[PDB]
Amino acid sequence: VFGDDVVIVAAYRSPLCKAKRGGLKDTYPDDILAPVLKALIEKTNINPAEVGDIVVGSVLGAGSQRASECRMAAFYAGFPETVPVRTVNRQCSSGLQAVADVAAAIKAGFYDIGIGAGLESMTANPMAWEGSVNPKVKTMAQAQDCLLPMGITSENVAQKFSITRQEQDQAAVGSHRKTAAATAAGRFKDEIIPIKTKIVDPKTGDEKPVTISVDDGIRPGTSLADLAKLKPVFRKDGSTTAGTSSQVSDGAGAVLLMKRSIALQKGLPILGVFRTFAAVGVPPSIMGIGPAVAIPAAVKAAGLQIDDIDLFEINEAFASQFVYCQKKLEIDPQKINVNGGAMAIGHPLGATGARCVATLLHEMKRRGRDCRFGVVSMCIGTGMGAAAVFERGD
Amino acid sequence: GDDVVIVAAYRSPLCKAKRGGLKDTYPDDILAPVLKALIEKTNINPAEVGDIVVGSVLGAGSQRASECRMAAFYAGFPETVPVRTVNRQCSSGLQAVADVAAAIKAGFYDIGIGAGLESMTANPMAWEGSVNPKVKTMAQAQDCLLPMGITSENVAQKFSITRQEQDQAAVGSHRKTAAATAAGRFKDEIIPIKTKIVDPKTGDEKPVTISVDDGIRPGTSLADLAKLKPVFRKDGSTTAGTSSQVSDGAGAVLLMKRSIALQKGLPILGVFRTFAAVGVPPSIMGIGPAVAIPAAVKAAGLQIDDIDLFEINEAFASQFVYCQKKLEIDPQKINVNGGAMAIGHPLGATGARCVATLLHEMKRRGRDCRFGVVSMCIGTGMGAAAVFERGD
Repeated sequence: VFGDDVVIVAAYRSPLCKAKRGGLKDTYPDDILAPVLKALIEKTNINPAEVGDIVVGSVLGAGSQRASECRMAAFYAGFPETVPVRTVNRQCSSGLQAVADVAAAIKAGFYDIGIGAGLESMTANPMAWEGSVNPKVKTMAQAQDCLLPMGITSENVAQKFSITRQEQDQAAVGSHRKTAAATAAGRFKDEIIPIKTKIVDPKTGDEKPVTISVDDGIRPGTSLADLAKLKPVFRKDGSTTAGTSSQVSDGAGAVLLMKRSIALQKGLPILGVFRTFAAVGVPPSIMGIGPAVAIPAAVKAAGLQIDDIDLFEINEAFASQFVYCQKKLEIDPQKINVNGGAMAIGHPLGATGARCVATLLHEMKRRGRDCRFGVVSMCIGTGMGAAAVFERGD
Repeated sequence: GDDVVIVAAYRSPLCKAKRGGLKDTYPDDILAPVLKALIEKTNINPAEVGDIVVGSVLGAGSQRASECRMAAFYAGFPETVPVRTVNRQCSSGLQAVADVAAAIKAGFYDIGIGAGLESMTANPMAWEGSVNPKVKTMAQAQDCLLPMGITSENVAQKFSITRQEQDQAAVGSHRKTAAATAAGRFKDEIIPIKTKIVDPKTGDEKPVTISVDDGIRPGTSLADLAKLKPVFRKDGSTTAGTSSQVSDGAGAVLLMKRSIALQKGLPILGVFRTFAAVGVPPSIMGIGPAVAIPAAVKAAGLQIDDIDLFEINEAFASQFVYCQKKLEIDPQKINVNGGAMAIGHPLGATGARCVATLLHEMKRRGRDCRFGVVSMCIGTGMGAAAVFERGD
């Protein structure tokens, strides 16, 4: 416990909801994030003015608008005008990148307290390419591969590493199962911050107040034969379907970080300890192998071995990719996404990396002293991987 | 002790959006040559770079991050080198440089590139959907949505910056950028862009090499500027002539531990000391540097008088002049080769390209030019500033 260590004193998330049709479909992006930010301050009772930066991972839609929405969200959360905000984009990993950026800024002495967060409204912001494609793109295989549908990327991993259709459907079953179980056991209660918003009837245009407090994408009764009947989205002879892919979702996560010495001075319980972060490049055509490369790097940097990790949050972008990384790193599947994953809960692009920190840390805490090390990791569109090692708090 | 140093810093020429030299150049082709020049200069293996961090503001997020991955591939980086973007509005390019410095200091990696890119030709400023009615409940939130030009008028009125004072600053920026271009003071920092110009009417294509900033108008006079009308408020004093130009361009900086540069025998162009990003009132966002500069200077253990050269972005003459007066800086120390009123402000590129402009001018001025600052105001009410020390 060195005073300069970067510790987490709070980590929360919104419920994650189905894009377009889910509970947050009529909720402004700033209204998803603001309550989550505010909860960090409510939990620790720090003066919000003490926060050095609020860094928000976010992926879709126009950059300038989303950065403005983040500034407004902080104002709604009660932060004073003196506290600045920014966004970061490393695609699927943006929310975790934000946490890592705050950890780096603290270690570099830029400031002593910061917030790393993630936000996505896949309801509000489509994922389409704007304008024409540079003709030069096709002249470089790796550049062209960046334009591949993520789904095709899934199929590629499936074939190259022999991931059976059944293995894939299995993991989706295991996800829906574990997510429903966790929800019933109240394992998401501590990490979730309810969103007080509105639901609008499209036929009339009428608004009515609603409080979203639970993830709405889970399908408890999903059967291996329900999934068997699904047709491949990206190929005729493929093995990737809507049921073996993450769901499109809306949501937000946020993490409060500070020097250990500060948490001590303020007498704040430590939820977790940031240890290491890695972001590496891999081939765009099989971007799914991201964690297989990033996890070893972060673990190695943490002076650890893979077996030393007790809990993993490995994003479920595709079952194909999810299973491969498990097999490849030879990790006990009982240690991965113990409370379910994006196939069941959803993948609001920018929020995922931040919300997974909250999911990881709170679960590590519930498992007590013997759950000492955890990892958040994900594959990343255009061919990258990220991983962060976290240690138990107290 | 093992400082973060800069071993190379370059930029593209900056060109007028829509009508200028880069109008038919894709964003990845503006950035790629600048990234590549960092490697050509130092001859490092590109695989040694731990991250490429690109400030960029206006593109669709995911698309621009993909465009940056492609630019890096064009520039010869292998697939193992990762890329990402960052957005703090007008400060994004400098923020990217600070993120690399932070990452290196934190032990995340030993070498990285902080860059900035904007094609204001390709990417209009635009708001998607309706405005959260909640803004009507909180003046600061609503103020975030104010046109930047209105925040300019707010600064000019509150701090009594005269129309003449603003116009003169514009005249100076055109003369100083023209002089610097003619004297060869931009030659070291600029990487020419080999691209093409397309005739909108015929579709005829002509190959061109862009090598100079094309927004400059050396003959700009007070008389010319006094005839311009205010664009945001009929009785105001902010005009197109005293606002930054809308532009296309890129900047990129190669950073590493001092020990790694020494190991490689690479000459050090500059040393990163400190970075500050602070919040200010959104309605007068232009005051950003007046707050950020003292914070960065303080953090560096210096006083404002210790700083020899400043690159303070010319978002608007109003706030540019105000910041100079407020901080009590000799105007001869600020933007000595001119600034954005004359060569433009491609949003995300500015903070990165100003690092190149600053460091190359510090080098030229010799040993006595020891400390420099890059700083800018930031839309939605922020300021950022970094302190650099001269290299060798």
